[PDB]
Amino acid sequence: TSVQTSSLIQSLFDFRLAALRIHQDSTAKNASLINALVSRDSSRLDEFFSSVDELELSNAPDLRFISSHDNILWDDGNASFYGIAQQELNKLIRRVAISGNWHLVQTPSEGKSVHILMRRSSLIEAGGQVVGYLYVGIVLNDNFALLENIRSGSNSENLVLAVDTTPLVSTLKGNEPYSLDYVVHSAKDADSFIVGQTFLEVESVPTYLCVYSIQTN
Repeated sequence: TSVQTSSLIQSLFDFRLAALRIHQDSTAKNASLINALVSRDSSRLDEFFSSVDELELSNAPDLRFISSHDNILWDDGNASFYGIAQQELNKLIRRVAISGNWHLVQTPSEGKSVHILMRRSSLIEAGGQVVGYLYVGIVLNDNFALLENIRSGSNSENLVLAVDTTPLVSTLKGNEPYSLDYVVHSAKDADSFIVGQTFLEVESVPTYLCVYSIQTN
């Protein structure tokens, strides 16, 4: 049923965000991180995160960077691969004002605007305090792994993650009877290929992220 797959899709989505939050908040309390940081040895923080992912590459964020006010002490350097300019990253610092909550934000890239789910976690020190903030983000554009993981987890035929009429990522192979174009401009829960619509909530808050789910009669 509509609301039932929609419900499942949302939980699968929540599941991925929960995994990142948990690891984020846990790493935010790792002395190693805190001291590697305080040393302001920008370049030392590098092996550290490499170690964190070394053991969990699967659940790693697409981008990480540490802030201290409008300053950026460190950046894993992935923002660049996404065409995100170091300066836009600074603007995100402000955007994601509070901690403990995921933020759906969009940034200009070397092309279309990139949609990102970001979250901030305070970096406190051994019994002193805030030495900075760790920001982690998930880039939605072309994030095939994220969408496919939801498709399989929900045993859906195909999924399309979009913003309005513009697709961010799709699981369609291309050999389907229906095209991406049809799926995005389709009318919800109506045919040979029933297309459900699910607007994802982030932190129980409504968003414009729409997941189109396709199922054949």
